[PDB]
Amino acid sequence: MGPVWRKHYITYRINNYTPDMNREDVDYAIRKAFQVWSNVTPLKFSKINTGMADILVVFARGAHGDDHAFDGKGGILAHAFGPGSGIGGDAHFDEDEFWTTHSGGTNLFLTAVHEIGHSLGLGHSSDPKAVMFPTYKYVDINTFRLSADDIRGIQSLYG
Ligand SMILES: NC(=O)[C@H](CCC(=O)O)NC(=O)[C@H](CCC(=O)O)NC(=O)CCc1ccc(-c2cc(-c3ccccc3)cs2)cc1
Ligand SMILES: [Ca+2]
Ligand SMILES: [Ca+2]
Ligand SMILES: [Ca+2]
Ligand SMILES: [Zn+2]
Ligand SMILES: [Zn+2]
Repeated sequence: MGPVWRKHYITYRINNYTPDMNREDVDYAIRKAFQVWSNVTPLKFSKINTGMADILVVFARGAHGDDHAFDGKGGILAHAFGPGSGIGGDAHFDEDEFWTTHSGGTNLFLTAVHEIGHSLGLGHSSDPKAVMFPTYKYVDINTFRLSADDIRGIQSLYG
């Protein structure tokens, strides 16, 4: 078992916005991604603009201040740290990707669901049906559902 948040009220802050999308769409993608996970756990997520935000959402490129540099367009899309203080919980998105609300470029919502999974303490799944599976694939956002493996995973951490 990986680290878990020791509380059920979790704050996030969007540190900065990708120029790829309009700010409202980024807000929406991230809010919906958190909702995916709160729907199956006791966790609640609230957005703040400063202070002790647990999960900082960041768009950055290349070497961006942690020991996990990005790689330009393609390859690594994003990464996140497991629960913990400071950088713990933070989710970083490679600005060298083209972030979208849709199937073109890289879908932000789907990517954030995966990354928030990490921010909550989940590792990768070997189940190709699970959002925690290591590789990106676009699926109809309107019919997207957490797999039973994802639900198993997150419910093993929070109840
Ligand atoms: N390897 C790839 O296919 C793509 C893009 C390829 C390219 O442009 O270079 N890159 C990535 O996949 C990199 C891997 C980097 C590496 O280890 O090499 N992954 C990462 O950057 C991790 C981030 C991440 C992982 C998974 C997803 C998605 C899962 C689903 C889904 C929905 C329902 C059921 C099952 C799955 C929809 S989307 C989104 C974001
Ligand atoms: Ca943090
Ligand atoms: Ca990349
Ligand atoms: Ca970009
Ligand atoms: Zn990073
Ligand atoms: Zn991952």
